[PDB]
Amino acid sequence: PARSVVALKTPIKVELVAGKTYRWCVCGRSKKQPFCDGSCFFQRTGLSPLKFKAQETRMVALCTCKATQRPPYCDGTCRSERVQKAEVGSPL
Ligand code: FES
Ligand code: FES
Repeated sequence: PARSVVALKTPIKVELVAGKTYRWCVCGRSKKQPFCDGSCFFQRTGLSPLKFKAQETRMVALCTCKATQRPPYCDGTCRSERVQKAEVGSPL
């Protein structure tokens, strides 16, 4: 598939709703971060979003740099110098 790209360099906090299905953007191209807007498909990247169903209602931080080791969640990899020096829209 295409390489993923860094969409942003800070996570987005979202209130997840128990029982609701979400589609995390894995490719970095969505203009509705942190979730998929179909860009993965329209641009024929070969990538597709990480579908997940929230088990509890709570605030979470979803990854926008797309380099987390625990997708879909922010694990602080964005805090590395590698990500903070990256250019948005480019691969890490
Ligand atoms: S827009 Fe990125 S995974 Fe769909
Ligand atoms: S935004 Fe990607 S690890 Fe924090």
